[PDB]
Amino acid sequence: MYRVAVIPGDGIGPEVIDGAVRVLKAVTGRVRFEYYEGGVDVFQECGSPIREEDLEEIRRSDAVLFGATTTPFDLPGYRSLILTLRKELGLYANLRIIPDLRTGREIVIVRENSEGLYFGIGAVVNGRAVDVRLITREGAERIARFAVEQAKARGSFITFVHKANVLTGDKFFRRIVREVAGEEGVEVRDAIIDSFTIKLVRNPWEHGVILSENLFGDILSDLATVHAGSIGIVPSGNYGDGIALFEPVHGSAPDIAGKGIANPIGAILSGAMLLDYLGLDGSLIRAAVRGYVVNGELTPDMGGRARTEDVVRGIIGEIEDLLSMDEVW
Amino acid sequence: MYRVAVIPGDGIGPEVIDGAVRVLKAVTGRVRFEYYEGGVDVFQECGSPIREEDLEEIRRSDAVLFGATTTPFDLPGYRSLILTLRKELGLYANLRIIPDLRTGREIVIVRENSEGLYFGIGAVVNGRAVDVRLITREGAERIARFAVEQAKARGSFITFVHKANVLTGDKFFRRIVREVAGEEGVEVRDAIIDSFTIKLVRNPWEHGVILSENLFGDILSDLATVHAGSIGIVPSGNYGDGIALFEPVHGSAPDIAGKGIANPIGAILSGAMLLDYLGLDGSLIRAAVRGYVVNGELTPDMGGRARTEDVVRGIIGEIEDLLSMDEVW
Ligand SMILES: CC(C)[C@H](C(=O)O)[C@@H](O)C(=O)O
Ligand SMILES: CC(C)[C@H](C(=O)O)[C@@H](O)C(=O)O
Ligand SMILES: [Mn+2]
Ligand SMILES: [Mn+2]
Repeated sequence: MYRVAVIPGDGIGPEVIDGAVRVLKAVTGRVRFEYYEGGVDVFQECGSPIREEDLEEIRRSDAVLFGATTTPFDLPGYRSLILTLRKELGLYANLRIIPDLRTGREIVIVRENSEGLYFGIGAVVNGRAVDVRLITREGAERIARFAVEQAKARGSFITFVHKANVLTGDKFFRRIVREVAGEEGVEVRDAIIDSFTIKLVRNPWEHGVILSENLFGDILSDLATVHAGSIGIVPSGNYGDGIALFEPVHGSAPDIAGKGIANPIGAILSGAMLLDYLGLDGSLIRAAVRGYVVNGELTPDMGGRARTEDVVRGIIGEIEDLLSMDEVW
Repeated sequence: MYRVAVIPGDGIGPEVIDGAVRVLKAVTGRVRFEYYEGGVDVFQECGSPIREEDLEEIRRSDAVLFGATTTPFDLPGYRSLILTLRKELGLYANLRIIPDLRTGREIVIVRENSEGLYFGIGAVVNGRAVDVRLITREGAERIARFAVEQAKARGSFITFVHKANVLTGDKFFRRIVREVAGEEGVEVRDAIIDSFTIKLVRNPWEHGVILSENLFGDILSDLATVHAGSIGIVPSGNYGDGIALFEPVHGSAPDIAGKGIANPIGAILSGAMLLDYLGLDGSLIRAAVRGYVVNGELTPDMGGRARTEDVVRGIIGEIEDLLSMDEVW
């Protein structure tokens, strides 16, 4: 059996993760689920958003499934759970795939996930505050290589988005992405971060494998969800050299917490990416979702009257009708 | 007479500036125009994109009117003309106003223009490159004050866009904007930079006076031009304590250089903001533009068959019919 750590978190996190796990429990029985708490409640007990001993289990699990976590702005001392996990598990590649769920079309973003303006060097002294945007050869190379493999796997190219006209680190980053992509025969198109926002809303689907620094990727990936109906359909994988974590891009949405209306598709499809990463069958979850979308009613954030549970039951439905036959058929 | 330095630059810069100056020459004769060269040609002669002696004139002029400038990525040693001028003239406030030119509606952005990731501290050493995002008390305060005056003047509020969940400097910046806006009774709404891209495309007009760090402002302001028809209608002012510079947000577009199709409205309306700054009548240029838009044919970038000259002649037209009467009437 494969060993998967599950971190529902809070707000709507438990809701959409209930959905994604049930869907996973319906395409395979080769996965054992271990649940851990995390977020403010755990901070207030222990001074950390995750317990040291739990973190020790989690780093030895085969993969991680993560919901969402509320990070209150006005709580001093508190590190975001997800940033902690990203750093603790060496997760340097954030892959966000924004689907138009009528057509087959995708926006594919590779967000560097370990450095940039997230590297953690910051300070205030005497009315002068700084944050240090760090790009390292090793950081550049390995996210470049990750990106070329997503290009190749798709017979595509890389759009490297940057501000190398202003940022020394983006000049450096650019050399290295061109070097690795050349060494491997992949085309790299330049894009500048400000004008690329325009290209990204007007012309969504012509950009290949988009690659950028950590914070730029953060920004572009939220923006790209204008093209799916809602940020709530969009999944991600955070990959490192020995483990990966999967979470929906959406947040913990405590407004609609417990109202039973949250969109589980982001979590579900993030479950798909987790099966892929384990060498199991994510395609089934994807196909099950495309099929349910055709006629199925959606959640309010997408515009329908449907409850979370109707979407979940409906997709399991389509899955059951796929496992009813062999891989062939 | 008022003394205005003019820097057409290159590509379509001369074209759209010809238009904006003629329009200015048609609403007032109280302004003398002095022309200076700038950009790569001047770099190659002198090693600078602007001559020292010309810069000395320009810093003593009453205001600056600037077109656009090509900054080739593959030319070593070259500082962008506009970044140079921004820094040399102490221009710390970048105000970009994106109009929907049917309705009266505007997106109003105050981009901090002297620090942030533009402050200029960057280096590469041993496969480690950095850029330092600097926020200073003095930088925060004065862009905060500039922003409250745009709020008050409109009976509005500030939306402060940031990533203070990750960036120490944005935490600092936030304190200071809240302090000055409170001290002056202006509401400040928080917005986070990634989710604000979504709000900015779906819900453009409900954000008041948007304020952010330098690079965030760069990014948001290009994005906000999806709501005007084209980046080519959008003007800006770069303001400092003793001088200001006005330029269209668009770039030098060397593709359509000399084809006679470039949209002059961004430059023209930037001329409007320059008359305002001199205590002359920008409103006339604005009204002249709203009137010409109703039925007038536009340039290809907006979708019409019209040439640059037809737009320019047309707006002068509407201006002439405004100066035909007194201020009253
Ligand atoms: C919550 C925040 C720290 C996180 C990030 O900034 O990466 C989130 O916005 C996301 O995009 O995953
Ligand atoms: C050309 C570039 C240096 C400039 C900037 O980044 O500020 C431009 O993109 C703009 O927005 O004015
Ligand atoms: Mn984000
Ligand atoms: Mn820009």
